[PDB]
Amino acid sequence: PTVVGRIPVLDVRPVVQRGRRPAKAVTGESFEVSATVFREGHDAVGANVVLRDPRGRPGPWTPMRELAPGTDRWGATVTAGETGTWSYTVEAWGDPVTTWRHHARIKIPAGLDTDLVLEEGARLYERAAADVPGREDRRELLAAVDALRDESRPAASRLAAALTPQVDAVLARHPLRDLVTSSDPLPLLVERERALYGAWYEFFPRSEGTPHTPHGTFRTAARRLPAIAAMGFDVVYLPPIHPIGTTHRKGRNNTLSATGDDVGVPWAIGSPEGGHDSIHPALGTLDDFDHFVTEAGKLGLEIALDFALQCSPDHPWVHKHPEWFHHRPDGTIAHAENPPKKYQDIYPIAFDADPDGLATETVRILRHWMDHGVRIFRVDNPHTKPVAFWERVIADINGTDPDVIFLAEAFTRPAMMATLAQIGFQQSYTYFTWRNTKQELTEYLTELSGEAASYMRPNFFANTPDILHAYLQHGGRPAFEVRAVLAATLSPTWGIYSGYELCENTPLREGSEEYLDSEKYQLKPRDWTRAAREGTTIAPLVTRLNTIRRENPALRQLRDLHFHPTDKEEVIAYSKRQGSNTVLVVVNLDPRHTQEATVSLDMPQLGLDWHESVPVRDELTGETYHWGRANYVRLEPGRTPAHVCTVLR
Amino acid sequence: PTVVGRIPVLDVRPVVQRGRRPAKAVTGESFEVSATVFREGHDAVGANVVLRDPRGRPGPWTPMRELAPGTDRWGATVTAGETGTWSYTVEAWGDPVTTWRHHARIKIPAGLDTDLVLEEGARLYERAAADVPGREDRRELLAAVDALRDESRPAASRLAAALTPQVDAVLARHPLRDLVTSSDPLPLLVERERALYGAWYEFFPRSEGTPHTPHGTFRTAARRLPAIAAMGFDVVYLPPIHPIGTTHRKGRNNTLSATGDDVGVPWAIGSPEGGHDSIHPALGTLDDFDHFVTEAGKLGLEIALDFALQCSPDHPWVHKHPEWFHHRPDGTIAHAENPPKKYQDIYPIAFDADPDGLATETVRILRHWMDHGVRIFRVDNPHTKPVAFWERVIADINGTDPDVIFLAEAFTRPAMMATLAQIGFQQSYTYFTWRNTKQELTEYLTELSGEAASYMRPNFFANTPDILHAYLQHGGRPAFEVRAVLAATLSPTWGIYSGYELCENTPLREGSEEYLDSEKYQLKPRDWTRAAREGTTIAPLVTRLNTIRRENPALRQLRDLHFHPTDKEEVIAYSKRQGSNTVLVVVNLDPRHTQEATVSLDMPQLGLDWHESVPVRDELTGETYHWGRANYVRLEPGRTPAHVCTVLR
Repeated sequence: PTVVGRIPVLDVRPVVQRGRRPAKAVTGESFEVSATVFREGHDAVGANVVLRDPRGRPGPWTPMRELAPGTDRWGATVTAGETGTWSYTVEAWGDPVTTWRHHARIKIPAGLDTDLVLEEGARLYERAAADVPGREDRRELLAAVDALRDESRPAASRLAAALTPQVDAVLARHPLRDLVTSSDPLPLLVERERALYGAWYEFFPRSEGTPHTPHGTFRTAARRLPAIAAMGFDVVYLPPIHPIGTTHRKGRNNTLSATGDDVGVPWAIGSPEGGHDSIHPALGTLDDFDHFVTEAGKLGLEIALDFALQCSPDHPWVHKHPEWFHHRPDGTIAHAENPPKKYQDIYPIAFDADPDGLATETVRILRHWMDHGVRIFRVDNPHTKPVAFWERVIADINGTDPDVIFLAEAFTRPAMMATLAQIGFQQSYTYFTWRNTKQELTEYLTELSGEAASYMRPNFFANTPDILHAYLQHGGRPAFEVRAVLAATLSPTWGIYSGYELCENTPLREGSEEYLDSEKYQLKPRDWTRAAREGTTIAPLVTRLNTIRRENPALRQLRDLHFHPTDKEEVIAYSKRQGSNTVLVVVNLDPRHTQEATVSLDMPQLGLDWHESVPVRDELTGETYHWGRANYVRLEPGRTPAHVCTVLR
Repeated sequence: PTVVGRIPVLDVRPVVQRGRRPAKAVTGESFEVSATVFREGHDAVGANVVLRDPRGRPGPWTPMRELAPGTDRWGATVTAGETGTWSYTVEAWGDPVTTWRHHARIKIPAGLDTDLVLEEGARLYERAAADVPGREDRRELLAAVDALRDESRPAASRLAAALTPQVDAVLARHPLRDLVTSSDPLPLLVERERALYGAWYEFFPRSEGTPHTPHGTFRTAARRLPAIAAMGFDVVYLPPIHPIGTTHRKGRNNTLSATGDDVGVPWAIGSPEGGHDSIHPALGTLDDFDHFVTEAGKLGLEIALDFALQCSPDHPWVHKHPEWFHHRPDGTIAHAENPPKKYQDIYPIAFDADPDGLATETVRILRHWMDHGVRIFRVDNPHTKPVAFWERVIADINGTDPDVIFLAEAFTRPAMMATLAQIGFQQSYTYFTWRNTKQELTEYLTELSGEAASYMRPNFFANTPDILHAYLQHGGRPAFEVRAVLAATLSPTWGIYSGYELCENTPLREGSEEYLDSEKYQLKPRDWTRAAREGTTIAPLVTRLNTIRRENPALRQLRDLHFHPTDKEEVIAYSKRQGSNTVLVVVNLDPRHTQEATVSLDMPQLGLDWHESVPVRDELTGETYHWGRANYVRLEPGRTPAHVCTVLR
């Protein structure tokens, strides 16, 4: 057997790990399948994509087109249905009708062998007709055959009868395909909508307490849920909810030794009170947690628990499973580190003495929280644990519960970041917070919306407890507005960490990305009521963004994104589409100075003629404009961070 | 089982068709094997390449290095031995020694945990020592262990004893490797030197006749062999040597109807006299051909026969195997075409009615010429025959005779050109003739010497019977000198078609690449003796180029090539290396005007310091220069096309 088939179909994409790992989609997501298709000689080829579902049932007729002239690269758009494991094949084939028509249009006017050319056409159309199930379509083709063969008629007349619009339509739907050749199938894993699309809100339940009991409980924390739901969010991500170690506990502002009342860092998991399958006693009981998860669900909120596979020194695993840790010659365990950061309060896991025990217990823990309604895990620093470990755990969990979503917090180099997504992480944290200029944002989102979208789903958190970017520190509120618009419009999954809305932007010190008085190390009560009444929260903007997302399908996808040029380096413009919905965004990335610019829309890239002028609505203000090829904008920081416009129907 | 192993080793290159087709080399050729290697956490990785021969025997220790910082991309150079099918794997591993040294150099001066760190080092070195086969090496490592453990000595002293040059050498050769992880093996087809390296000369034996018998024979044609051997060539490529059709035979200058004496085109193969397994009666007998091949071999010349799988209308196959042709409804066979060119004299083969008969006969024909000493086939327009057909034929022939070299004359689009090489063609014709500017030559050769070199071996013919480029037409002799230098120095395989040496450059007309009075359609006698005495041949330059190639290993390889900048767009500079041989070439691409320029050598890329000034010899003149970072050159067309310099050891 040969490696190339009769009609070459080569390098089918998307492909992940040479076919050893599946490409990704979610339900209702469209993406391009592509291949290099051609044949020997000078005749025309055709190609089509065959998408097969988990039952192996083929999709609709999906013809491909050459994507650029001379390139022999073909593509078609396909759309994922129900969740599960699918496959896709490209079929390539001789297109003798297109070939014949090409010669016929040339020879018949030149009067070359007209009877022979016309008879040749008749026999192709007869073969094409024999495959057509429709009776009207069959008769339409046979009718042309007869006219092709009517030797009493002028040549160019007989030919014209084979080139009519209705003949074209029949053939476009049921083409005569020569020498049909198929690629080997490639895998597609289709997961639920939330893996790609959703708004995330992170908060610390302990911070939402009372004057009498400052340490919040699940029952007091649950009072925050209506506000979070009302801001249009779908997921609440909680930092670790287990007991917290006392040994080497950190105090306020990441000080080394905690004093009497210091609450420590939730990530320092474990004490005599319990480990990863337990609730911090001050947060309440597992019953109180069930209440929190129930009350969340009623507001349309899914809970995402933090999974940090690491231990305080007081975690029971330290004595129960010592071989889960690396011990130095004096018996001690070196605390975890992400240099120059030290985590004195935290021991890292060692995976090579008992990989099976670690995997077994990890999946037990996860299934415990799953049995209490947690269907999303935010995995803490996964890149300090083995890659194959995550592959095994994820495959084990999704094997029984394929709805479970894992989010990889891997702020690391691209290789590890890529590979983590490729081995099964449904979502990835990204370089977003460090992409702030027009060039940075344009380069990075081009990358994320390109080939990487076949394996990675990005979660654009505008801030985290560990990341307060300089842009925000120096920018103030108009900077918080800008980043919110960007996150919410550039990725179908975005998020904020509580405090962002109040524009908390005081760092630990100049040149740090740590917050001052970080909530990681202390209870951090907020006067949410006062902020609202005084308008010192960008909560309404956030709410408006999530509403716009919920009303505009273009914003619930990743791959369709185009950047439109402007005459200002501070001003960035881009558009996203999904079916007939088109959103167009212009942002002033300067948080201190008004910027006026001329936005030059790639009209064809919106599906419009160059001269066309179609109306838009700015969804932030409800104000209408008529835009076209070249448009003036004037964006004043504080008044208008950006224009988030829909093209009107 | 997981797809990623304990230490991620991913995307091993070179790879061809995802591992379904082999990467290529020849005996003695070096190339880079690369992979993406990394691990979880912050500790060091190492990697190495394991090359295995046809018996499965491993090669020498081949440690890899990260190729660019932060990239996680590793590579090493490997070298092919004997011909056959080899395989290569990349091994990745934790490098705990490099990790430990890093921490030890920091902690020990800072006085952090010095006894613990030193004991940790001692235990790694003990494990490292236990793997070392050498006794002196083992003792060298145990010596360091003892020192590391000598608690009566200063900490930084104990450390230093483990960081000595001889300890390094032992560890570099026998590193302590943690958690060794291997990629799946990839295939390497190693073929003979001539598949990559060789000088080719094309001529028509019929043109070398006598005053009495103008139509040359193999016995008269053999008189040209000494002169071709003396020009330094290794291969003689003959156009088709079979009988030629009479029906629709072409006359002189590609006229439609041949008259009484017209000899026709060799590619119009077949008559009642014989087909592809026969000799044209005017060329002589199969015995006369054996004589030609014998006389060639004695001069160090291999014969490359044209294989053109196509027929004149008078070929026996036309009546013996009608199903090998497509017949129109009136029974006629459409003549072959490469539009706008028509080949009225030639019928194309149809492959879909009897693929097995065609394949069987093709390999029979090839084996017939092989039994007569032909071990190289120049395959005419392979891209108009099925890709899979060539794959099957090549795999069939190399299955029994792996020395047989196929050269693909595929002047087509890149997908087909690439695929042809990938399915087994040892050599490819290229776009060379259409790369004439510095940007064109630089872009194209960057491409050919890069990833394509894992599957394609280029044959740079400066001209062909079907290609007289405008550069040569308008350039005259100095243009012939330029293109000869470029071909001979940029590819390890190059060639010319007889007449090039005499600077024959009259086209059929303006804007044509056909020669006037093309030898394809007529006998074309040349006064070779007169040209030599009158100095109107560039034969001595050509001879000098092949001598330079034969004396400089750098010129017998492809992949090592670097382009050095110049301040003149007309002036191009590049360098090639192999072991300690370095050849440096500067060319004036302007065939009408003298060009002076400053050549700015990438000194490190030659393996030299920036300030260094190392001497050269221009092998075309024997003149010596001292070159360095910045060098003035002055190149006068007619006097000096180029500088072809060797760096003196």
